[PDB]
Formats: sequence, C-alpha cells, structure tokens
Amino acid sequence: DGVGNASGDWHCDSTWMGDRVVTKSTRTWVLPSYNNHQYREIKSGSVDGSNANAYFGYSTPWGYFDFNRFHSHWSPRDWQRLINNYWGFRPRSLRVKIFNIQVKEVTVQDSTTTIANNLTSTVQVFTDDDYQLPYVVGNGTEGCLPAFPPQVFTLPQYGYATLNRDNGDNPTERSSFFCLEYFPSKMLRTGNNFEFTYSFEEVPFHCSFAPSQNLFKLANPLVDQYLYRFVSTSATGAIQFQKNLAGRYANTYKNWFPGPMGRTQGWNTSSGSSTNRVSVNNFSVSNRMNLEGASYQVNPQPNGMTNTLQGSNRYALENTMIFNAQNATPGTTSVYPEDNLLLTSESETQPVNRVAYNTGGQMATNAQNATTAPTVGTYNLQEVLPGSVWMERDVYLQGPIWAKIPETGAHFHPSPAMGGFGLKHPPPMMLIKNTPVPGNITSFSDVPVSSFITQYSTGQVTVEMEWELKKENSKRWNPEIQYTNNYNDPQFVDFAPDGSGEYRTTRAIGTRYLTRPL
Amino acid sequence: DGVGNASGDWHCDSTWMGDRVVTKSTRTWVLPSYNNHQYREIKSGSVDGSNANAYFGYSTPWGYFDFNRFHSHWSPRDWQRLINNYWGFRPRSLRVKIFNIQVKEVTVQDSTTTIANNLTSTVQVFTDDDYQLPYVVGNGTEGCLPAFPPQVFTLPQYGYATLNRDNGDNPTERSSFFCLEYFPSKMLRTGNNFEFTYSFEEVPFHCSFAPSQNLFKLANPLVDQYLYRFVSTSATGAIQFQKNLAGRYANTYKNWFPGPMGRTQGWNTSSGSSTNRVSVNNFSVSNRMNLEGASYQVNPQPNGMTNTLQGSNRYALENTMIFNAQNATPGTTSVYPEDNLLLTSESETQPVNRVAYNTGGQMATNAQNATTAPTVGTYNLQEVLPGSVWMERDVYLQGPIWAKIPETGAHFHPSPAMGGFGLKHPPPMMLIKNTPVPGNITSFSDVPVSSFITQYSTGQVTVEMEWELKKENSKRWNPEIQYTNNYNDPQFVDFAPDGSGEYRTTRAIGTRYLTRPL
Amino acid sequence: DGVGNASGDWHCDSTWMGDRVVTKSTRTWVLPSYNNHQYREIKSGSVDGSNANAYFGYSTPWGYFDFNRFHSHWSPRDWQRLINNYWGFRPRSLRVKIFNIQVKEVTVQDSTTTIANNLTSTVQVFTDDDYQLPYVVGNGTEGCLPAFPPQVFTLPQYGYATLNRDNGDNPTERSSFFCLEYFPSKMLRTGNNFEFTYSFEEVPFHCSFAPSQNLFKLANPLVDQYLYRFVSTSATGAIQFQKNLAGRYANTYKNWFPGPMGRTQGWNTSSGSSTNRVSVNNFSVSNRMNLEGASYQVNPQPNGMTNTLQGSNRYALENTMIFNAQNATPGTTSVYPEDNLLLTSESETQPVNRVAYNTGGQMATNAQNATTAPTVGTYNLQEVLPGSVWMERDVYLQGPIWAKIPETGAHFHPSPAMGGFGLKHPPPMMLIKNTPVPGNITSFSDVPVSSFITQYSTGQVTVEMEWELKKENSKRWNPEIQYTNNYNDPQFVDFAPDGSGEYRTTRAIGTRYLTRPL
Repeated sequence: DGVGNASGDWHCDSTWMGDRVVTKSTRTWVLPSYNNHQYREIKSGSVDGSNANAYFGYSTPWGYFDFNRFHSHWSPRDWQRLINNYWGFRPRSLRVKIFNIQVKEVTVQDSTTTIANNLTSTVQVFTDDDYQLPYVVGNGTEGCLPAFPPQVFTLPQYGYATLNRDNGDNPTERSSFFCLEYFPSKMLRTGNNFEFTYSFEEVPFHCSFAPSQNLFKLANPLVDQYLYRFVSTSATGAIQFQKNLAGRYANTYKNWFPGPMGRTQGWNTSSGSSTNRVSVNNFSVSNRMNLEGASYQVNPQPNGMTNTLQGSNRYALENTMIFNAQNATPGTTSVYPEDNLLLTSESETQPVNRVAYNTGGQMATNAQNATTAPTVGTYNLQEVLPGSVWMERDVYLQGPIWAKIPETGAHFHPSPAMGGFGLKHPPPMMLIKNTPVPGNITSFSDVPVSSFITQYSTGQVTVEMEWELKKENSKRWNPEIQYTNNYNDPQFVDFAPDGSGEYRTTRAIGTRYLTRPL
Repeated sequence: DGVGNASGDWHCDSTWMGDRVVTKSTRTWVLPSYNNHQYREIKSGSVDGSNANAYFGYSTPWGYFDFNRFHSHWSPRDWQRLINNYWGFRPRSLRVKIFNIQVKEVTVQDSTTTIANNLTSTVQVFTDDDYQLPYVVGNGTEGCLPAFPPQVFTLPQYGYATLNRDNGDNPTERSSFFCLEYFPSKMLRTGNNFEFTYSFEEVPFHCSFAPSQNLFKLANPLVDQYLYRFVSTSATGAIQFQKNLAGRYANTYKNWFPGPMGRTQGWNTSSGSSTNRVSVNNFSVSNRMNLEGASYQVNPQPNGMTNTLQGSNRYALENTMIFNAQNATPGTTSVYPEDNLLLTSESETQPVNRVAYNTGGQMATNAQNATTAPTVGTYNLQEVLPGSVWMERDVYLQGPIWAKIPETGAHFHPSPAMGGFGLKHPPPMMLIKNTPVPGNITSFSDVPVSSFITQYSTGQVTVEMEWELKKENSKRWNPEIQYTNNYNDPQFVDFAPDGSGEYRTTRAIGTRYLTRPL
Repeated sequence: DGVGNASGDWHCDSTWMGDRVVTKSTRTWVLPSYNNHQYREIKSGSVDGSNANAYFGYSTPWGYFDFNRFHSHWSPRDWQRLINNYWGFRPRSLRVKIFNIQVKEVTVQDSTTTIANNLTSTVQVFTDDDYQLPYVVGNGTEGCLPAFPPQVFTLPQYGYATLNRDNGDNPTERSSFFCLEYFPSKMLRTGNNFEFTYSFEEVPFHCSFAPSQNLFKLANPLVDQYLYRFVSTSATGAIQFQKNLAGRYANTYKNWFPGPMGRTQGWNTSSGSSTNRVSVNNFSVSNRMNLEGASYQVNPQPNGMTNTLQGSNRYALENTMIFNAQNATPGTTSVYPEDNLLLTSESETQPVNRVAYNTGGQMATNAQNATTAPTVGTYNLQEVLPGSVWMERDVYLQGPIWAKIPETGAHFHPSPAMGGFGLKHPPPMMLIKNTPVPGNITSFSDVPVSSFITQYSTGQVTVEMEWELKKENSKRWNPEIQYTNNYNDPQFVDFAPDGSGEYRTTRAIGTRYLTRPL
C-alpha cells in the first residue's frame, strides 16, 4: 500500500469465552539471506562413530516460521488458568499474518559496515498447503516464536535430508530434490502484507487430568468377587481353589491392563547420585532401534510408561523430555549437569502407566510335571494387548503442540512420542526468503550471476489460535492440587526478566493437576 | 401416594419378538443401615505378604443395585433358547423401577428385639448419570440381583479405593474423597416409587458361534498354491525351492494370523492329577504384571487365547473363569477342590485362538553363515500384530454383562478380559440409603448427633432389558451341537430348587454352540 | 399432604453459570422441646470478676435455623474454585425449605425409654420478616448447618438479652419481653412443608484479591517528583530543601494514607515462644472499650489492620479470628494450645493495612525555637482520616457470611469486624418449635397445665443461595499463587472423614490469593 503506512497492528492477547479461548501473539522477526541465495547439497558421513548420523540433503536459501511450541501462544499465567481449571483442550483454528516488512541493504567498505533501507526490495512468501515438501516442523527443533513477546528472533533456515546410500553421504536413485522456487509465492515490498488461515481436523482432546484411582484396584474393597482362583495343588496333585476376597487387589480378576512398556535404565538424580554407576557412557548401553542397517536412539520411547515413581529420585532418563532452562547457542557441546536443565516427570500417570525402569511382569516359561516344578520368567518389554489402557505423554508449556503423522498407509495410534496432537494435515510450512538483488553486472554471460547485494529483512508476525476447552465436572469434595507460584525466599521472579533483561524460567509446567476417578 | 396402595406390580417375563427380546425381572431387596450412617476411611497395609493388597479408601453408608450378571435377566431356559438359535446379541435399553418401599424400625430391649414399621421414614435414591463417582459395578463382585426370582437379597455396601502412598495404607495429596450426599437424590416414603431409564451405546454384537474351519487351513485342499517356499540349501550353498502343494497346510502361505498370547501354566483336572507337580504354591509362580511398584495377578489374562485343548484334561487355570456352584459366605478362606466349582472351557475357539499353556511358536535367533548353523528359539509371549484375528472370551449365564472402559484417553480394543461388553457410558450406579432418624436428643450441642434409631428398608426392584438379536443364517446340512438338558440318572433337577429349597446349578452355560465357516 | 408421601427431595449441589453460582445444601435437623414449652427469665450477675458479664434476658421454647457460615453452603473444592479464579463475590438470593417433618413421642417407664411417632403432632414455624425480634444470628455463635452434608444437627435454642440495671442481673423499666407466640406461624403435621424466599440488598462485592503494590510506593521508581521537601535548617536557622528523587519512597509526597489502627499486643507462636513473657493473664492487659459503666474486650478490633507481618511468627492475637479445628462441646473451659486451633493471618493486606502490634507512626509534640529542639512522639492509635484506604477483613470457609447493621440512625462504614457483608435487612430469623401436647388432664383448673407429653421433631432443611461473581481480569504475566491441596506425607485426607467417621479440617481457608496492582 505505502511506504509511510503501517500494514498491521500489534496483537498479543487471550480472550476466554466459555469453552473457547483465543490466543494472539505478535513477534518481531529478522530473516538473514541464507546461503547467499543458493541451494546446497549438504551431506555427512559417520559422526561420533555412528553411521546413523550419515545423511544426504539440501540446505535452501529459505527460512520458515515455526509456531509449534505452547509458550509461543500461552503466557505462563494463562497456562496456569488452563491447567488448574480444565480437563482438556485441543486446537481448532489458526490465522497467521506477516506485516510491516523492512528490507535492509548492508554495505561494508574499508572497516565500515553501513545499513540503509531498500524500499524497492521484496520478500517472497508461500505456504505448503498440499504437503508436497518435507515437513520439518514437528521434530522438536529450535527457531519457534519466542516465549517472551518483546524478544526479537531469527527465522531458522529450511533444509531437509532425503535418502542416502548404505548409511553413507551418497544419494540413491530415489533421492529427491525439491526446488522451493517451483511453488507460486507472494512477493512483498515494504507496504504489502501476507495473511493465511487454517482449521484443524477433528482431533481428540488432550487429557489434562491425573487418575485418582489405580487401574488394578477398581473393585469395591468391601465386597468379594464371585470368582475363585487356583492357589495350589494338594499332596496328591489335586488342583485347589479359593474365593477372591474383598480388598485383596493382588488376587482379584482384572478386566483391564496397563499399556505397553519397554524397559529403560533408571538413574538417580543428585540426592541419590552416590548410588549411580560411575563413569558410564550411555550410548553403548541405551535403548536403540535398527533401521536400514543402522542403530538410532529412540528417546523418549513410545507412549504407555511413566518415567518416574512419585516419591523417588530415580528417573528413566531416556523416557524423559529434557529442556534447557535457557536458550542455548547453536552447536554447543558442553556437558550440562542437572542444575541447568528442566527434567519432566510423568508420575501423575503411574496409577495407570507402568514404570519404565522396572520389569513389566512375569509369565510361565515351561510345562509343569510331577518331576518339573512350575517356572516363571520376567519380561522387559511388552507391546499392545487387547483391553489395555494407558495415558499419553503430558504436554508442557515449553514443549511441542503437534506432529505430522508420517504418510505410509499404515499406522497404529498416531500420537507422537514427544506429546501433542498427531495430525494428518498440520498447519502448513510457511516459507520466506529475501528476493535476490544482483550487484553491478556490466557484461553478458550465460553463467548465472553470483554477485548479489547483501540484504536482510525484518517484520512482524502475528499468530491467532482458537482452542476448544473441556470443562472439569467433578464431585470430588476435598480440595485439588493446583499449580501455584510457590518459591521459598525468591531472589528473582520466575517467568520474568532479570536484571540483565534475560527472561528466566525455572520450571517445566505440565498439564496434569486435576483428578478424575477411573 | 398412599400407605395402603401398592406403588408397583410384579413383572418377571421374557417376550421374544423377531430380532428383539425383552427380559423383565423383579426381586425383593433388603437394605441394612451400613456404618450407622457414617463415612469411614478404610485402609489396609500389606496382606498375605503382598503390598499389592494395600489400599486407602472409603466405606459409605450407601448400598447399590447391581444388575450386571446374565442370570439376573435370563432364566436358564431362555438362555438355552438364545444360544441354540442365534449368532449373537447385544443390550439395547434398560428400565429400572424401585417400589413398595417399607422402612422398619428395630428396637432391642432386655433380651427382646421387636420390629415395627415406620410410616414416615424415607429412603434416598440417586443414579450417577455423569459418572462422577468411582464405578465399582463391573469388576466381578457379589451383590447382583439373584438368579432365582423368589430369592430375597441384601444390597451390597458402596465403598471405593482411591490412591495410596508407596504401596501402603496412607493417602497421597491426590487421594479423593467423594461425598454421596453431595448429589441430588429422590426421597421416598412408603407410598413413593422411583423409575429410571437408559439406552446403551452402539456396541458390537457378542459372537455366539464357534468357527467350523481352522485359521491355517482356509485354502482349498484340492488345489496347490502358485507360490514356492525355501526348503533348503544345496551342498554348495545355493538356495532351493519347492511349490506349496494341495492340502499341505503346514507349508501354505498364510494371509492371517492368530491373536496375541501370553503363556500361562497348565494343570490337569482330576483324571490327570497324578501328573501334576505336588504341593506347589501358585502365587510365587503365577503370571503377574507390575504397577506402581507392586505385582498383581492378572487373571483371566487378556483376550486371544483358549484355556484348554478340546479332548484333554489340562487347563490354563489363570486364563479360566471359575465360578462356585453355589453362593458362598462373605470372607470364606476354605480351600475348595474342583468338585465344588464350575470351570469354564473356551475350547470352541481353538481353531482360531492359540492354546494358553503352550509356546506361541519359534523365530530366528541369529545370522546364518558357512560356519554358523541357523538357530531358532521359542517365544512364550507375543502381542498384537497386523492381520491377526482372534475370538473374545465367551459370556456365561452366571457371568458379567458389561464393564466400564477406564477413561484415560488411550486404549486398545476395549473388550473386558472377563468377557461382556466394554462400555464408555454403562448403566449408571444406582445408590440407595436409609435416611437417618435421630434418637431422643434433649439438649443442644455443636457436635453432630451420633444416636440414631435403628432401621432397615425393603422393597421390590424391577429391571427391564431389551436385547437385539443376530439371526443365524447357515447352510450347514448336517445337525448342529445344541445345549441340552442331558444328565444320566439325575438325583435332582439342575436349575431347580432342591428339597431344602436351595437353588441348584451344576453347570456354567456358555454361548458358543452354533458354527460358522471362517 | 400425606403420611406415606415425601414432602421434598434431597438437593446438595453447586451450579456454575458464568458470573453466577447457585449453591444448594440439604441437612437433617433434630429439634428438642426446649424449656418444656416455657419462657424463662434468665439472668446473670458478675462472672469471672467482670460485671460486663451480667445480663438479663429470656430463654424461649423455640429453636432457630442458622445458615450464616460459608461452609454450610460451600464444599471445600467449590471454595477453592472460587478463591483461585475470582476477584470477588456477593449474595444475591436465598430460598429455604423445611420438609419431611417427623414428630416423635418419647415415653420413659421403669428403666425403659421407648420412642414412637406421633402422626398428629405439629411443629410451628415462622420467619421474622420485619425484624421485630432481637436478631441473634450474626454474632459468631454455634448451631449453623454443619459443613459435612451427612452430619445431623440439633437446632440451637432461641434466647436474647435485653437491658439490665447497673451492670447487674436486674431489669430496667425499658427491658422488653418479646413473646414469639404473638406472631402468625405455619403449623406442620408430617405431610406438610414450609418454604421461604428472600433477596439480598445491593451490597458491595467482597474483595478476593491481595494488592501487588505497596500503598507508599505507587510512584514511578525511575522519575523524580517535581516537589521539594524540608530537610534541615542552616547554621543560621534558614530552612533548606531538596528535591524528592526517583525511587526514594521514604521521601515522596503521598496522595493516600493507610486505614485506622489501634495497637494490640503481639505474641509469638510456638517457634518463638521462648521470647514471650511468661505466665501473663491477658484480660487485665487487653484492649477494652467501656460502655454503660463496664469494660468489654473488643476482638477482633475494627477493620483496617493486619494482624501479622508476613515472614514472622508474631501475631496480634486480639486482631485475629481463631477457630477450633473440630466442633467442641457446650461450656468447655479447657485451655487449648495453638496445636488444636486454626489461627487466621491477614498478612496479604500488609501492603495497605498497618501492622496491629506496632506503633502507627509519630507526630510533632511541641513548638521548635532557637532554644527548644523539635520533638516527636509516637502514637498507638489513629482513627479514620480523609484520603485513607484500607482492606476489610477476609472471609473464611469456616466463618460468618453476614451481620445485621444495628439500627441506631447513625453509623460509619457498616462492615462487621468479623468480616462478611453488613446488611440492614439480613435473611430473617427462622424460628421453629414443637407444639405442646398436654398429658392426661382429668379435672379443671384455672392454672395453665404443666404436664406435657415429651416429644422432639426432625426433618430436612434445604437452603439454596445464588451468588454473583466478579471475574478476574488481569494482565499479570507470571503465574499467581493458588490455594492448593499440598501436604507432605499425609496420614489422612484433609476435608474428609477419618477412620472413626469424624470430618477433619486442618486449615482455615481464606479468600485472598489473586493479586491486583493498586
């Protein structure tokens, strides 16, 4: 529209209206000119002695907007209002708007770097509505809209891995190259803006409640069962039985079973670090799955287990989501102690989910005879069974919202391991790049020009999300557990900027506070 | 309405009308004043050396109506008419009515206990329509409407277990107390009655047929497959093949597989008791699952297996439903032989379901080389796989009808292990209690009165259920197996009262008699 | 209506609908025949050496329904939902219903006490709509509807004090006798019920929030004031000034002042009991007001002060509401330690209200000269001043809801000291009594009969209250403090019945959790 007219306003807000809540976030972004306007074939061989690290892909000159983290939409107080009062929620719609674009020309001379705006430069933007591009958004990576509204952020560079040959850095006949310029995109000069809208598919509500009953103790503790159980064999081999008494939950017949489990090693946090094995390199003794001839770690394991047992300091670390308390630099290889990190605990699900670091149980391992005694053996892993129930991983304020279900034609219970909503058609990738501007070209050449004017753009982005809420409807008499701002002798305010302006966050806030009977 | 006017009639009947059958049952109940009108915190530590027996809960002064057993609705003859003629059935609706209430005042003086009616006393009744209370009805417990119509029964006392801490008798911050008086209930004096109606959710038909074909022998025995199989390696290592011939079912390619299995120990009934290991305590060598740090027995195991192999006397007792031939007293710890009990056999499902006490099969356990021979190892347990089929547990005349699916947000194939229909919203809990009547209180006190007049109530209850039937539609030429009243030299009539008036039942009647090809 | 027909149902519930919440409570009561149907002149002289204890009054044969406590209407969980999510609330309407009346005849013979119902006996009920009777309901006395729904309670006996002469037990010419039979009342036999409705007058919302700013630090800490202050006098007597700098809150000019205060003694709870004066009898050294020649203690003092200073263990006990953790017997004179009681803390109001046990400040006490130095003196009490602000006492789950404003024709800020809503026309007194039934009178006499049949009645009472809520509307970013069910190593569930059936309550729950800037 115009150089001296704003193409949009600043909208950050939450509006609660019954069973709906609309969140609005606006952030300032900055887009670098990645790769110098070129596509590059990126590849890697075996790194750290693991050929599962090998890949073949492409880095593109495009950047992308990632809105896949709860804190990009929810302030800590609104999150508290959500988890203390509702049984569940789910995304309904999304509206994105990119505006107030500013393209800057950078010029370095002799020890001098000036910056001036280029009023005629454009920025290109498109959304991948048909999912024709490798969707890299739901894999727990950096670059999402920052939690704290005033924080300015750089858009991450779009890249992808395709097929590599024999766990090496070579491509195969099936490796695919995708050209992002081969999509129709809108071009924006300083007065133009871009708007996009999207609606989520019917997805089940995330469960924001913990069970107030144990799965194996659902029977009335005052009445016996009209069922009998084999208890022994007489001195002559006659089978003997007894009635299952009231309250003896170790013996009652069960109708339902706990979800699938796969044993993972348990480690003690600090209080119990003296009981941990010393100097052990976890990779060699970790849970791994094989695929195409290589072994990959599979944290945080499939859903169905609890990583800790409420009241203990032992964690099944590979079944745990681990966040940094602060934003880290790219490529850091420092070894962090637990004092800098935020460990998540899924102990609220222990009345239903089995403990990840213990054996799942025991089964018969032979045929009993008058000469051979009955034998049992414990099992470390057990997959899904008919009539089994479990609770999915909880969502966190600083964790992912959705994940795209891989299109293969066959899947089971499409719920991403890192938590969130599994979607067949998630919010489309929104790509953006600075349109190239050639330097001073005087003569002709059939070779593509390589000399460009260095630029970078900036602007604002606003994301509006409507969420549907599930009202709590309990008849519990006594008070419930609530997430509360409880600190003893605070030296600073959590979820607030400190003296240096840095946003501080000392806790990973889950969703499970309210209870429900089974 | 009035003291001298009946508030309802006696309806016991079955009406067959095409693909529908309506059952009506009326019984006389008696409600004691449980706990003396108080709520009590009930708890237990480790019992019988098992901390899975520990619990923390509440016993309430309420009683409840349980209609969750087939014989509370079906006479033995109607059950026979059902299982000999239909392929399946399922619940459609339910109507309950409580009437002809009589409250009796009990007064004991010096070695004298008189009983008079209290015309002004009430009884309180409510149904938990929103499932806000711990549903204790579908866990195979006593207290259901008796099988024989003239039998008067006592309503069981409502109680529940909530969360306990570290497998002990202490509560946790999440333990929930539910006050039943915090629900709106109808109050009834002698002339009043209470009626309730409910409709079942679309649930799949229970299958009342046995397969007349084996899962691995579905191929035409007269034609070969156009498929070849690896049979060996030559003296030089060349792989060799052969065509899969007609009728050689051990070698045909299969399209479908048997359901999941988990080996359980097998024991011989009497005929073969001399081949059983002697003096063995089953608990230590039983199939158990771990949950929250404790091990629980999980009878009757998940669906997918047959507990016996038709033609043998060996049973996988932990995969078996065991009923008493008669009603037992509360808390009995006698050790019963198999002569007093009714063992159920699921052998009709053996053409499809794997045998619970045998190994499930064998798989490769290494990589074959010119130096290492191919090795295989048997597996005792195997969970669900794509393209697998199995048959659910059969229902019995003396067994449960439904079970409530635990609300967790994630489950697989919600079919209760004890058989029946898995429901998200089952018939609501119907609670009832005698309204308290204070004794002679003369002075004031801020402390709740503890002195009450002792009462108990009685009345009639009628339950009407509509069932939907699936007609048999077979082209089998020869006669089918039918359940029949066949006894040799009967000393009494089964399913009839004996000389002392006691109702006798010598057999557990299943549902699988008709056959169907796969 | 009828002997065998219930005249009402049981309604206990809470229904939240936007800015309104309707609470319903039903309880069972028992009414003794107080005084044996007679009015008695009750009086007392000086008790415990205090003639403020003298009184002259009347005890009547009537009982009354008291609904003036929050826990008679709010379950602990609904209270938590209220205080964690709203900024305020206020009563809108009330509906009361008394039904299912049962009159019992008591007859004691030789060491035998039988109880039978008297179907023709009545109970009398009336409400004092015009406030013509001494309103004894809002003075923190026992007898209200019990907190726990299943608890049966005795109605307290209605009595009142009128004028006594010279602090003695004699009446004056102005002492008034009120005959309750001189009001029209409804008579109820077993089939009848009584209903009453009432609407509250526009009353201001109770404030359920704590200030997140201090009253004396409202100025921007980054900007100075354009005001100067007198700081000293030169060596020649010239007055000198300085500008009030940014953030120096000790010197900024203020626009508002803290509410009124009246120093009360401070005492240390247990942690600091070694610093308390030993063996001191509080009455002689307590805060007292004189009236009609006698001195009365005036706990909990007028509004405007905080009784504790967050972070300390010292309490201004006379400015504190003290509840028992359990119901106590009538007339107990035991000396309780703080381990049995629930002390309330108003520290949330300290940013605005002055500390009750410290001096209020200091003022000039002379006229400065070249010979006399300026002198200041501290003041222990200070009443209301123009431009002063304070916060009223908080309400508790176990405290009073309203108080009747004394009709005198002149009052200031009608807010009861014990907290709650001050009303000119509060819910009317609801009186009830057992109609007298003469014994066997054979001959005539002009003297009123004294021989009566001993009876007592019982029934149910339901109270429905509509409350209006004030939605929280904050822009605070970081999480707020919330009331939470947090206990470490619980041996029992708080706000739940224990093993003996007794309802336990270990905490007084206030209303101030959310914050607001000033």
